[PDB]
Amino acid sequence: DDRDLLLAPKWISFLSLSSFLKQKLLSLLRQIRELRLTTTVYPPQDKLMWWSHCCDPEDIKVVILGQDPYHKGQATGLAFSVDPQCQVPPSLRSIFRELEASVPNFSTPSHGCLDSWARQGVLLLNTVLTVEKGSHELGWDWFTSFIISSISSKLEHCVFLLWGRKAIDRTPLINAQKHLVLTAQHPSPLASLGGRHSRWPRFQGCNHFNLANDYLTRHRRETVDWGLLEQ
DNA sequence: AATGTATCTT
DNA sequence: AAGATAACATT
Repeated sequence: DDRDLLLAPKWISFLSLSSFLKQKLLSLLRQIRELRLTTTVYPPQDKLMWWSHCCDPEDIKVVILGQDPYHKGQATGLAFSVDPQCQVPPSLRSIFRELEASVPNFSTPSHGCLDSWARQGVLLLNTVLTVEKGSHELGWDWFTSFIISSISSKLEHCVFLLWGRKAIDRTPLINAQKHLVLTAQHPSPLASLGGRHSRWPRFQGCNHFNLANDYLTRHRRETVDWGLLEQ
């Protein structure tokens, strides 16, 4: 039963996975369950497909693609988002800094819960959906690729924000003639250390948020109100 | 000043 | 698979 695939029903329908692939996903989830007896995996099993519960597949406006979940216990299942009682991590600080600098009426919030963006059509996905406490480069690759390939062919006029070189590698999956693809180095401060001589654009000054909104406005779609967050 | 978060090259 | 890099906001 599709209950074991942990995906929200709208997604289980949209993606329309084959029997073969449903068994490949079920085997991976059972492998992660086994791993949890030994080591600690983030996020918890229940919160793996959290991004699928917030965001409806047909409603997607922007696709933000990260590297992998946070590894200090703050991963929520929705990429780069933290719990409202939880302290905003460095990566999320950099995102809020670029929003402050670019978006006109934006003001950085006290809380880091991006649930509001998902309800607005922002898919916060990572290339790998799990992490060992304190890397799972494991076998998620195929599924996150399947999601991107599925969004790119089924939906029209979406924006794909790729951050870091693990995200950038997904570039050939997106149909450039149908959607907008914007690439930048990862928001993490460590991305300013490695890749100081990088040919890829720096996250600081990338202006992805306004650029995405201009594309949506141009294609007569509703914009993302980035500033619509707690406080 | 010390600390805690990728990218590239081998 | 793993080590050098010497960024930078926050503490």
